[PDB]
Amino acid sequence: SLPVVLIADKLAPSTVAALGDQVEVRWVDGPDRDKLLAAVPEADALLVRSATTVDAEVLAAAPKLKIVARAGVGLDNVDVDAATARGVLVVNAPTSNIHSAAEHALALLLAASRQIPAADASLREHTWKRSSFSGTEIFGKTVGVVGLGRIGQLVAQRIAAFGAYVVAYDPYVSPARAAQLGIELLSLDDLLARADFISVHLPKTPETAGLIDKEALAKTKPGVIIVNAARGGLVDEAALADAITGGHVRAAGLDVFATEPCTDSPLFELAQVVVTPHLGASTAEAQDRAGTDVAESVRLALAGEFVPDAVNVGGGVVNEEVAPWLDLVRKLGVLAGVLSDELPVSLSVQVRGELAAEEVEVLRLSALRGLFSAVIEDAVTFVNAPALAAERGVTAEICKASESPNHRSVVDVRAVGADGSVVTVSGTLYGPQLSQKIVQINGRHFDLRAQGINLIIHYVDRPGALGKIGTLLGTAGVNIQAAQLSEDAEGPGATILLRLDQDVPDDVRTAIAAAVDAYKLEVVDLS
Amino acid sequence: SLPVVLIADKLAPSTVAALGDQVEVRWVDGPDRDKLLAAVPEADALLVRSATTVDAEVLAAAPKLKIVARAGVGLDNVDVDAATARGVLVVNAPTSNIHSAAEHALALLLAASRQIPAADASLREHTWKRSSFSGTEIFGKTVGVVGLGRIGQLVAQRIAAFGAYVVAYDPYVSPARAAQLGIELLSLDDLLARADFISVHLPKTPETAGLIDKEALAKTKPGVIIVNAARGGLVDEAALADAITGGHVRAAGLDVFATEPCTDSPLFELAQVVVTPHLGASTAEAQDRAGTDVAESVRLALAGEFVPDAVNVGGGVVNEEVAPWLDLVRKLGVLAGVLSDELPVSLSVQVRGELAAEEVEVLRLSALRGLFSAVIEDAVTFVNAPALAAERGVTAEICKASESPNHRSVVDVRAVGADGSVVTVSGTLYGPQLSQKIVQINGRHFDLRAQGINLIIHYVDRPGALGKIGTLLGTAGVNIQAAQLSEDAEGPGATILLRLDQDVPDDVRTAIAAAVDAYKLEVVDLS
Amino acid sequence: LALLLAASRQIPAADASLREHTWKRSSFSGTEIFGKTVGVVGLGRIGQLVAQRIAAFGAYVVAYDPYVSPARAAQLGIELLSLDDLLARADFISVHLPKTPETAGL
Amino acid sequence: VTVSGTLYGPQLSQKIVQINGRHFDLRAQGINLIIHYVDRPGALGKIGTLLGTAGVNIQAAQLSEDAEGPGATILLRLDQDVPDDVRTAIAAAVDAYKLEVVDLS
Repeated sequence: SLPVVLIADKLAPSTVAALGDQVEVRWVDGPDRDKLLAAVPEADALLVRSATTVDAEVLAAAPKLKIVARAGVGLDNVDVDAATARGVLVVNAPTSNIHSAAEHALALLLAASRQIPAADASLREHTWKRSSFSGTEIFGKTVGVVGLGRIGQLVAQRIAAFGAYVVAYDPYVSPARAAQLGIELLSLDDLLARADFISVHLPKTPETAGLIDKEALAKTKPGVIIVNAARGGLVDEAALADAITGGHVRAAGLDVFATEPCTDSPLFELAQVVVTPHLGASTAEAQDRAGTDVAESVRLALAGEFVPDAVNVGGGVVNEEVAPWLDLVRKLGVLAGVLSDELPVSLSVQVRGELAAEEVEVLRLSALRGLFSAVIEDAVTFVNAPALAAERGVTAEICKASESPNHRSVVDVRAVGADGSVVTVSGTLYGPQLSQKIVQINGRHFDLRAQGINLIIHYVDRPGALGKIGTLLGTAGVNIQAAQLSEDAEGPGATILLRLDQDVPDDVRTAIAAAVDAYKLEVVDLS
Repeated sequence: SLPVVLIADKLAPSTVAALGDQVEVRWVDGPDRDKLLAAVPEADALLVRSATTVDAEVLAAAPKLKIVARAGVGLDNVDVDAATARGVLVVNAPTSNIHSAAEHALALLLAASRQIPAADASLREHTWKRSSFSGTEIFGKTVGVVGLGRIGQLVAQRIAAFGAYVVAYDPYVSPARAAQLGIELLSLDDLLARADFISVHLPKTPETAGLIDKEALAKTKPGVIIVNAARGGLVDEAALADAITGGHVRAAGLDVFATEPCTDSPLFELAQVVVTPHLGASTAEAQDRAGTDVAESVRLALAGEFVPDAVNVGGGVVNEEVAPWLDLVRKLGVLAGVLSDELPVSLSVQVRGELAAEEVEVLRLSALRGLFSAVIEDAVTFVNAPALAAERGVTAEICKASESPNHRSVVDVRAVGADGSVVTVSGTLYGPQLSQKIVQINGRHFDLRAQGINLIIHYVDRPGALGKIGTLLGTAGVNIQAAQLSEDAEGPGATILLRLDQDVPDDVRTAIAAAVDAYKLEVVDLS
Repeated sequence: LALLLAASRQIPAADASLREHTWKRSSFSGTEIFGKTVGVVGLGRIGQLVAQRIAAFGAYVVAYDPYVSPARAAQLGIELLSLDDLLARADFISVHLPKTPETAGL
Repeated sequence: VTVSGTLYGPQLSQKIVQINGRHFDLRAQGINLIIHYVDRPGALGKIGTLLGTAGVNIQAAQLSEDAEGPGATILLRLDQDVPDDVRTAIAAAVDAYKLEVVDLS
């Protein structure tokens, strides 16, 4: 009895030939709800593009669904939580648009530097205004790449062949990886100061949103050309218009908008700003690749094989014993990354005690997901480790030990720095509810909920420090839910971790740092 | 017509079952020269242990030989040069003895700490001298591992479960790799000062020979127990005896001797020194593994597949266009390693110009072989990259570019540091003789033979520096064959590289460093 | 552990042959521990410590001690067995004071 | 006498790359001292010492050994000219077959 693969959006049979001859492939008009709901009961797999919405209704109606595959990068049209909730593997095609997007960033940079649209318009109005235009030459210039994921990397490679010097800002690429690319890693401030061109290649996360605001725009070089074909809003639209109009930034190119569909932007009134309706992946080659990618993911998944491009966890993929640990270990990765001075070159995950008897490779992926959350979009839960290692230069391993010193099971995440220094964070689960607990940081033991807004301070001025901190926080109106503090075993230092009911305003953070003479002050949300 | 695999030493059919049913396996008495020479003409592969000598005579007599496989680690009984000379792949079983050797190091450490042989002897002489003995407890002690290759790593893992703290000396393991192992990397001087136990796990290279001499022995902790089951002579035998007799080192264990067979060592007159006749790999399990390893290498090799455990280059393995580049690129790796402040985390090999059209992956291996020469034994030419990466923490990649700026072909080796700093060295070949030339170091261009003893100096005091250096060298009687020197483009520094006809005595090196205020002074042999 | 290794690699005999200035290398053949199954008879504290040191050699550990905490045993990496099953499966055996002294047998 | 040059890189920098079968890569600019002499221990030392003693700074230098012979050949780019008497002393100090100074601006 051949497995049924239901295609609910416009993917050609040829596009999806990677599926074997071992499946029955059917098509449905996905956007038509009645049709979809009638066709899906029999489906073992469902492929979709962007037009079909794979909500809970669809899922409830598909009792033998094993995979939802989105032929694209976004997951807006799929409820991944509901799919995980029902043991359905969700997959996308995460690298299918990279060349088309890189090429479009370059397209936009050149189109802005040489005013292609306006010039084309003048000739289109049957006049010859050659004398009016003045372009900007790329050769010899410095180009700032803000975000060095896959696409930012391709843009740097292409722009470098124009004879431009490439610098980048990305706290999430190792220095050795950047050096292998022949790219100079910079603070954002230094990139701003130095760059004649800026191309943004960040994901949208609240760490990222409106990164380049007016404050940032004012630090750039006069004459900068700035391109964003990444995510709407990374560059503050109104601040750009201001800077464009004022003359300070010569030109810009945008493919994405704070909200789209966008038809009313003031930027649309500015000639020196080239704009395209989110076309970065609007390419036959990218749409075909999205399809052949996802056709292979669906093959592997039906072959009981391992699915690299998986986005979540669904099925036998993970035991009931292990499953609750995924989220805890993700939080340990977040924590180890925050407590680290810079990006670790690797994570060692040690699994000890009873849990060590389980199959726990997924825990290695959780740690990495946590470490990299600032550059990962929420829907995704799994990330491709080999790709992460090759793209960003960071690896993870798992080690097991039969014995856990205190709790019946503990997981330790060791974040190791290029200089051989190590940051260690541990958690357990226990109890009828399996509450997640952080139980160690760097040789100090305690028992704190792995949840909420946590403030962590390493500091040097000790006496009355508890009072100073709690008094500043409480004057700011901030509740302190739980706390852990200890004076360092060796040295003048001390450390404290507090769970708060809200974030800490910057001025008050500055006040606290000043009050106890902090060398490290961080606020991390563990929810 | 089934391929013939000739076994010339004592390997059982079962040991070699990894060979398919697609081969004819025959046996011969290898040590019997007449038999061997009569049997080998028909052989496609030859497996050997240690008793058969595979010299040029054997090779000349075996016209269709494709592989010589040594079931073991050593290659003393095989002329690898002659085999390469005739296009014969040589293979060993490089990891077959690691567990037996680690276990034997531990065996020797315990046997020495608790005086097992002497005690066993007293009971063997039918007396009870319990009151006479006094052992040393490992728990809580610091153990110094000198050399952190595979075996030193296993010893550290086993000794750590005894509750010992582990430190190591190895300039050829990254700090991040050591930190992943939970091992503290130390200067040799600091290891000496700190260690209650010392286990040596170096290869024999002239970088290594007699490493632990009297000077070193005198820096150790009073009461040290020292074990060498690595290579004869790493610990100076007479200096040990002195230190043992004098009482400063309490006990030692040795499995290997400056020259063996060894029957007359003074150490044999010392009870507090446990000795074994090179037994580290004398185990059925290790001999069986050596065989099953090598049986698989021979399978892969006959299957036209890739042979990880290859020791040299033989056959189609490498084009005639590429072949001469192997040795040059090895020398670039040596050079990039010497010019580096510490071990690079990776090597980027850039191949540019005409050579870029060739298949050049082997060049990546050459670079690594060069970088690691101080811990690689001469016979080996190829090393296993994946194993090197996992064991020591260093990787290599190849990049091609159509264009070479000046020479028709150039290879650049970029040694990248964990901090993102980069050392670059380039060479070409050209001419009827294809002479090997070093043509660039860190953005400075020149044309110097890649051969002989080269002295390299980075220094800060510039005027008359050429005179100072050449005068010191020539007063020492040292001829200067060739030279390259330039004042840094930016900064107070300058650099010079000289080819000399001999090494530079330490005092004179000290004098030169002092004379020009050097910050880096190195002497490397590129022959 | 010292004795187990000395018996495995015939250390005392090997050392003696050198002391009488002979090179008897070809006379010796040891037993590798890695991957082997080690039986611990009795799990008083010293036995437990032995199990742990042994496991680091990559050996599987089984033990006989019907009064030890099963949970402690599993934390030590130990598979608990009847003595019959231990004798059947063991490549190495180390005998130890049991958890319940001294009704240990022979 | 044979002299060879090439141009390469983004600036197209002019390089002297050969004199009489010996290879170099030196900018075709400034004052350059060329010496062909008898390699003895001490020889490069004496050249350097005399130049330094005279206050003549060396910007770059490259020496190569002859393919077959007692000789060696060096090119030094200098920050100023070398007085006659100093050229003579240099020549004597090393039994030079040839010693010349050329402005390559």
